[PDB]
Amino acid sequence: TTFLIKHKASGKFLHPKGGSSNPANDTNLVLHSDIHERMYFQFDVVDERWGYIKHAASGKIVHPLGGKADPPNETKLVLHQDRHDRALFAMDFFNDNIIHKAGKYIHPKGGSTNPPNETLTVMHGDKHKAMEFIFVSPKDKDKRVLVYV
Amino acid sequence: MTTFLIKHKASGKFLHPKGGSSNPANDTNLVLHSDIHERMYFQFDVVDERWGYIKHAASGKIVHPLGGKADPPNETKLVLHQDRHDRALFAMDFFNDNIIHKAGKYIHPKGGSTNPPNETLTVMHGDKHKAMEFIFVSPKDKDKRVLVYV
Amino acid sequence: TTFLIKHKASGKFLHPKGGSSNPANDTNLVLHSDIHERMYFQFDVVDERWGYIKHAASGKIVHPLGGKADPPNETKLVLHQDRHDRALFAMDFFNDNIIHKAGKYIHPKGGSTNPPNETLTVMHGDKHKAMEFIFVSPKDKDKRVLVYV
Amino acid sequence: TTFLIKHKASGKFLHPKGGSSNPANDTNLVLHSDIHERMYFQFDVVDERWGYIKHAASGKIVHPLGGKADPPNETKLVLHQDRHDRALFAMDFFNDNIIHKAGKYIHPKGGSTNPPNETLTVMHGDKHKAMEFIFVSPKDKDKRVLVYV
Ligand SMILES: OC[C@H]1O[C@@H](O[C@@H]2[C@@H](CO)O[C@](O)(CO)[C@H]2O)[C@H](O)[C@@H](O)[C@H]1O
Ligand SMILES: OC[C@H]1O[C@@H](O[C@@H]2[C@@H](CO)O[C@](O)(CO)[C@H]2O)[C@H](O)[C@@H](O)[C@H]1O
Ligand SMILES: OC[C@H]1O[C@@H](O[C@@H]2[C@@H](CO)O[C@](O)(CO)[C@H]2O)[C@H](O)[C@@H](O)[C@H]1O
Ligand SMILES: OC[C@H]1O[C@@H](O[C@@H]2[C@@H](CO)O[C@](O)(CO)[C@H]2O)[C@H](O)[C@@H](O)[C@H]1O
Ligand SMILES: OC[C@H]1O[C@@H](O[C@@H]2[C@@H](CO)O[C@](O)(CO)[C@H]2O)[C@H](O)[C@@H](O)[C@H]1O
Ligand SMILES: OC[C@H]1O[C@@H](O[C@@H]2[C@@H](CO)O[C@](O)(CO)[C@H]2O)[C@H](O)[C@@H](O)[C@H]1O
Ligand SMILES: OC[C@H]1O[C@@H](O[C@@H]2[C@@H](CO)O[C@](O)(CO)[C@H]2O)[C@H](O)[C@@H](O)[C@H]1O
Ligand SMILES: OC[C@H]1O[C@@H](O[C@@H]2[C@@H](CO)O[C@](O)(CO)[C@H]2O)[C@H](O)[C@@H](O)[C@H]1O
Ligand SMILES: OC[C@H]1O[C@@H](O[C@@H]2[C@@H](CO)O[C@](O)(CO)[C@H]2O)[C@H](O)[C@@H](O)[C@H]1O
Ligand SMILES: OC[C@H]1O[C@@H](O[C@@H]2[C@@H](CO)O[C@](O)(CO)[C@H]2O)[C@H](O)[C@@H](O)[C@H]1O
Ligand SMILES: OC[C@H]1O[C@@H](O[C@@H]2[C@@H](CO)O[C@](O)(CO)[C@H]2O)[C@H](O)[C@@H](O)[C@H]1O
Ligand SMILES: OC[C@H]1O[C@@H](O[C@@H]2[C@@H](CO)O[C@](O)(CO)[C@H]2O)[C@H](O)[C@@H](O)[C@H]1O
Ligand SMILES: OC[C@H]1O[C@@H](O[C@@H]2[C@@H](CO)O[C@](O)(CO)[C@H]2O)[C@H](O)[C@@H](O)[C@H]1O
Ligand SMILES: OC[C@H]1O[C@@H](O[C@@H]2[C@@H](CO)O[C@](O)(CO)[C@H]2O)[C@H](O)[C@@H](O)[C@H]1O
Ligand SMILES: OC[C@H]1O[C@@H](O[C@@H]2[C@@H](CO)O[C@](O)(CO)[C@H]2O)[C@H](O)[C@@H](O)[C@H]1O
Ligand SMILES: OC[C@H]1O[C@@H](O[C@@H]2[C@@H](CO)O[C@](O)(CO)[C@H]2O)[C@H](O)[C@@H](O)[C@H]1O
Ligand code: NI
Repeated sequence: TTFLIKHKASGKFLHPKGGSSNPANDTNLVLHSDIHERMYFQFDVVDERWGYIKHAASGKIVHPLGGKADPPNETKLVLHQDRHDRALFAMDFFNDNIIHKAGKYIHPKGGSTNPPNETLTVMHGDKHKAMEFIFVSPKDKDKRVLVYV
Repeated sequence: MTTFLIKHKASGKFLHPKGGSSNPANDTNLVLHSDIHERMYFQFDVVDERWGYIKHAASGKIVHPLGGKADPPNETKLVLHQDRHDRALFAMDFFNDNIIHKAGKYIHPKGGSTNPPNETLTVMHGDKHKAMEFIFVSPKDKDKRVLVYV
Repeated sequence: TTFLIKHKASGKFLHPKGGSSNPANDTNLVLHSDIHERMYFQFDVVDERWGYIKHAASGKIVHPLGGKADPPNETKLVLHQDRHDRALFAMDFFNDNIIHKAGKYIHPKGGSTNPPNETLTVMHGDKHKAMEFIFVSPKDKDKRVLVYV
Repeated sequence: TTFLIKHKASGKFLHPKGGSSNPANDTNLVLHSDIHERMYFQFDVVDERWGYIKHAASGKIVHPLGGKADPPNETKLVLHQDRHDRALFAMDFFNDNIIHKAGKYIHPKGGSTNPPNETLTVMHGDKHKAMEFIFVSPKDKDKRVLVYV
């Protein structure tokens, strides 16, 4: 059920800022190269492709900060306990991205294919190699795993 | 695994075994037909992340390019066959709305029409366009997309 | 200045139906494998990429039948003497297609990559291998030529 | 025949570094917001879509530094007097980019959609909004002009 969200170009992973097992609400999601249980994710299916990206350790899920239905470019991604249909994402493992219900994608802030550790993540409509993500085994960061099962 | 219909997106016709038998013979052609019934239900058996077997639910037989070659050429017919091996691996791309073979070609209606008539055969072809799009829907509601990977 | 409009997948060319030096107004544009002076074309630049696709022998130009600004899918292509901005096209020699001012493309009617002789042409929004065209020398149908100079 | 090479996302233009009427061989090509006669370009057609990107004031043309047929990502763009088929580019005014004979594109170094003045340019194969260019009138930087005539 658990997987790592790996920035495709850099090999860094999605983390709660601070890497806590229980991040506070509205904790920013960053990219970091470390692997540990506090950066594992799960995907709770809600409606076919749509569901919640769940931080495994805490159970909080990925939100655009503020929870708007149509967040603008550069809206920061955070973890928050609330469940609602503005926190709906799809894990596009064919095109290798993470898309929000309103159509923008998870990006590293600043759009780099080699973002340093602690780089924030934001929503943005653009499509390029720096917004690509693959979903891999916690025991083997190079083995893709099916997030939907 | 979830049961679903394979619906040609532009026309609304569905993937069927030729003749619509509950136990198609090996190498029975896969065709498009407008009817819905239990003998055109499919399932998807995951083998390796995105890759798996497109399984005819009534018979247990799975989708093959005729002849089972690793890299089948354009116009290779799709058929049902009991054998399981890695040349019968497909992925159900429900984001781009197609069915892609392990070697990179897609399931097409033979002739590539967006309105193929009943009994039109299906073939492998590398082209991507409107006429090779498929969506995966509920046997109870042909307009409701369902998740085939669980 | 003169070039052939070659259906990229089949090698057939754009012709006035009947192959006449002076096609009547609203004569259909068809695909035919023959080469001769009555299927030569020119391009009259009007505004950067936009211009008139001119039948060389007659001076008539390519119109969507009826001259509408936003012709629907399957609108037939014809030759007509009139000049106006609803007959504006662009010769996209990078993506290999012919695009109308309102954004649809010249297609073989029926969308075949191997259309028979006398197949009509129509406007259609779809993009695929059967709507591709390249622009070649009247003396060598495999030598691309610049239509904008 | 003369035009400005405008970075589409930022509005900055291609310049010879230092802005000289006679840049020395292997002078870097940079982006800068100024307009003046020493950043005007022309395009000398050689083979259909392929030609030389000519600095109007000096007559030198755009090269990948070193003039190799298949330059790698991050090869700097410069001006050089020599004319040969490794300095062949095409001005894709449909997809809005500048492509080299071997298939890579002119990029701002660093791939920003808002590169600051003096940012160098390099070859890179990636396609995204930061490598888009449009070609405009020296008298009106928003009016696209046909570079091929
Ligand atoms: O931001 C994610 C990263 O957080 C690190 O944890 C921080 C340590 C450094 O280890 O110092 C603190 O700031 C205060 O205790 C931690 O929050 C993790 O070590 C990284 O693995 C990573 O998760
Ligand atoms: O950050 C994700 C969370 O955003 C909340 O929205 C904020 C509310 C608190 O409700 O106060 C604001 O800061 C100003 O209106 C909101 O942006 C949502 O209520 C949460 O459900 C969650 O999406
Ligand atoms: O293949 C079409 C698919 O469109 C999805 O919805 C799109 C959203 C994502 O929520 O972004 C857009 O592109 C712009 O609003 C939507 O069209 C559907 O959820 C899928 O079921 C599917 O129809
Ligand atoms: O934050 C995500 C976005 O980052 C952009 O990259 C910034 C460029 C704009 O190209 O200018 C900077 O601010 C400094 O170079 C970049 O950090 C991307 O262009 C967007 O596509 C998007 O990823
Ligand atoms: O090819 C798929 C279709 O097969 C039909 O079954 C054929 C009937 C028509 O009912 O006549 C035969 O050719 C001889 O019995 C059948 O094989 C199904 O009725 C359709 O639902 C469809 O499955
Ligand atoms: O059509 C799918 C099946 O094709 C078989 O391959 C055929 C063999 C039988 O082995 O006889 C031929 O017709 C001539 O070599 C093959 O095309 C596969 O063995 C099956 O596993 C299956 O893929
Ligand atoms: O896009 C990356 C993915 O590529 C898949 O392999 C592709 C095969 C499908 O097996 O079709 C090609 O396009 C033709 O070569 C392959 O690139 C992988 O199975 C995926 O894991 C993934 O890496
Ligand atoms: O069989 C699938 C393929 O069908 C092609 O369509 C045929 C065209 C060629 O375009 O000529 C015909 O034979 C008669 O018009 C078509 O049936 C598609 O071009 C291919 O993309 C593919 O779908
Ligand atoms: O439709 C374009 C084609 O028209 C042919 O001309 C017709 C001849 C056949 O030669 O018989 C007519 O229908 C009556 O005279 C002609 O209009 C051309 O020969 C072809 O080259 C082609 O242009
Ligand atoms: O077919 C191209 C031509 O279409 C004409 O439009 C037709 C008018 C004539 O004005 O009468 C109709 O048949 C019915 O309204 C029109 O479709 C244009 O006037 C021509 O300029 C030309 O575009
Ligand atoms: O890529 C931008 C270009 O768009 C052209 O306008 C497009 C028309 C053609 O007029 O077809 C559309 O796609 C329909 O919406 C237009 O966006 C401009 O003529 C070009 O100058 C250029 O801006
Ligand atoms: O007329 C141009 C259009 O032709 C379509 O092709 C027709 C298909 C629909 O797919 O059904 C037929 O009528 C018979 O097979 C085809 O002639 C294309 O799909 C369109 O893209 C367009 O080219
Ligand atoms: O690099 C392109 C820019 O060059 C500037 O010229 C430099 C001036 C600043 O005016 O100071 C120097 O570094 C030393 O003389 C110049 O090389 C141009 O003024 C800009 O218009 C621009 O071309
Ligand atoms: O920078 C563009 C120029 O590159 C030259 O190639 C360099 C020669 C100088 O002739 O010496 C080197 O530095 C060592 O091999 C070359 O990289 C070309 O000769 C010029 O034609 C021009 O392309
Ligand atoms: O439509 C295909 C075109 O290919 C061009 O050449 C391509 C070059 C750019 O020169 O980069 C590639 O993509 C890989 O090297 C080439 O295929 C031709 O110049 C065009 O005439 C045209 O054939
Ligand atoms: O030099 C042109 C290339 O710039 C890349 O951007 C660099 C990113 C990686 O995206 O890491 C940096 O070095 C610092 O953030 C960027 O300058 C682009 O990704 C390439 O597409 C290309 O444009
Ligand atoms: Ni794939």
